[PDB]
Amino acid sequence: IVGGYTCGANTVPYQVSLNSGYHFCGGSLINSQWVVSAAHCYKSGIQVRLGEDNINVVEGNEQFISASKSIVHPSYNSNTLNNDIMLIKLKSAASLNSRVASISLPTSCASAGTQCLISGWGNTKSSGTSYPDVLKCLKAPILSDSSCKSAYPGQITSNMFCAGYLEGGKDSCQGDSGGPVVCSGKLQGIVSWGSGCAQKNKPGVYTKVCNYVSWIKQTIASN
Ligand SMILES: O=C(C1CCN(c2ccncc2)CC1)N1CCN(S(=O)(=O)c2ccc3cc(Cl)ccc3c2)CC1
Ligand SMILES: [Ca+2]
Repeated sequence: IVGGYTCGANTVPYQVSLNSGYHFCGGSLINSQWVVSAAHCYKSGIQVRLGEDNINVVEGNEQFISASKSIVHPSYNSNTLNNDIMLIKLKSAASLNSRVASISLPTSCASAGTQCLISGWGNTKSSGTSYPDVLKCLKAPILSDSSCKSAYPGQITSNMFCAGYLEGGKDSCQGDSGGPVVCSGKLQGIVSWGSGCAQKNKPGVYTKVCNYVSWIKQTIASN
């Protein structure tokens, strides 16, 4: 997260760190056995790390659970990043408590102007490299589809939305991918992509989770 702030330990209890020997993507715990992340975060041998703050120190509230099954969206297109969503079933159920909790799926789509909380252990530099060991947070409003489509001509589909600042300075970044974009307690987006981090007029693009609730529910119910 660029231009964000330190969230604080376990203040984003649904945030998960997808680990394959190291943190590579974020995710959101949607229930005790399921994590939602970006399909572009797909990897084999994903160990889901819950209750994380400092990803390099065992602080005592972590739950490291290996994935049993990964389900990338049937229409995920790695070229356009359309349908950039993936479900990860945990081998064993996460013990949900105050530091590790699920985030609610949206009942409706969030709109432009909606303020959201984006979190991740991604790069904090817009021009440079610095990865935080502790979870970073960023408050960013969902931008209007017009601003989004104008920033990314012909690249924004109905399953995407821009969130952030057109002035740049604040944005998701590498390593934040798959992370949650929660607005008013509901997971409305998944850190999907951007042309860079915190670039002027190039807001981050997120997977519009509200378009996948049916798929998410149906998938979970049958796996
Ligand atoms: O521009 C890109 C891709 C982004 C996706 N992209 C297309 C191409 C055509 N249509 C849709 C998307 C192809 C190029 N990247 C540069 C930025 N990097 S990044 O700095 O690692 C990164 C990763 C995830 C991000 C997520 C957000 Cl929400 C904002 C910035 C982000 C920046 C990722 C690849
Ligand atoms: Ca830790």
